[PDB]
Amino acid sequence: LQRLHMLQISYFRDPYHVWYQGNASLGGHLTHVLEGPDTNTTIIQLQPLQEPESWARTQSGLQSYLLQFHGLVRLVHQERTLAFPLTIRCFLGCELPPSRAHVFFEVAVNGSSFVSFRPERALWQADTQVTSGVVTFTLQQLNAYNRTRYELREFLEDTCVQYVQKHI
Ligand SMILES: *[C@@H]1O[C@H](CO)[C@@H](O[C@@H]2O[C@H](CO)[C@@H](O)[C@H](O)[C@H]2NC(C)=O)[C@H](O)[C@H]1NC(C)=O
Ligand SMILES: *[C@@H]1O[C@H](CO[C@@H]2O[C@@H](C)[C@@H](O)[C@@H](O)[C@@H]2O)[C@@H](O)[C@H](O)[C@H]1NC(C)=O
Repeated sequence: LQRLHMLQISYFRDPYHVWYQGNASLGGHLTHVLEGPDTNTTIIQLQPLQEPESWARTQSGLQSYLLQFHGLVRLVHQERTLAFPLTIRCFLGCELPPSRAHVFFEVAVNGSSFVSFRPERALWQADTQVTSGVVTFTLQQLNAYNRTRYELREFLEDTCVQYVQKHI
């Protein structure tokens, strides 16, 4: 298939300080690397697939995503008390056959599947059998707002797909 996969590992020492490590692969080729603390994260395209204006917008959007991602983790901790240190893994992307696209967004915590995005209804589901205040609250937050439902679905089904179509 024609695919863009994105992987984000987030190392939280505490609610306020996170180290990001991640990357993206297009057609099985490493294309982007993400690394560093939340206050000065480095994001590069390894090959200049996007021109500067397009790349600047993409970088701005990624940074906005990280701000939202970190804000959500802080909120869950604030309301339900997370155990630190912890690592979060987000694995997401889109896959185009040789019109329709398969998209996915899976979240794991400390290496165990936690929640994932079901794009059919733009809803997050529990990926664990373990019941907890944390999973219920996180799902409630993720499912309460357009930004984490339909806006994320647009990113996967439109932004990601058009990126694969333009650059593969
Ligand atoms: C994620 O895993 C880390 C260990 O890698 C957990 O941290 C441990 O938490 C227990 C209980 O609070 C402490 O006794 C240990 O000292 C901690 N380890 C370290 C290295 O500090 C953390 O609680 C886990 N977080 C989850 C499961 O959400
Ligand atoms: C990212 O930032 C790291 C931390 O910055 C340091 O701490 C802050 C609080 C300020 O005192 C600042 O002046 C310090 O430099 C750096 O250690 C690291 O090198 C930075 N990464 C890059 C790529 O610049």
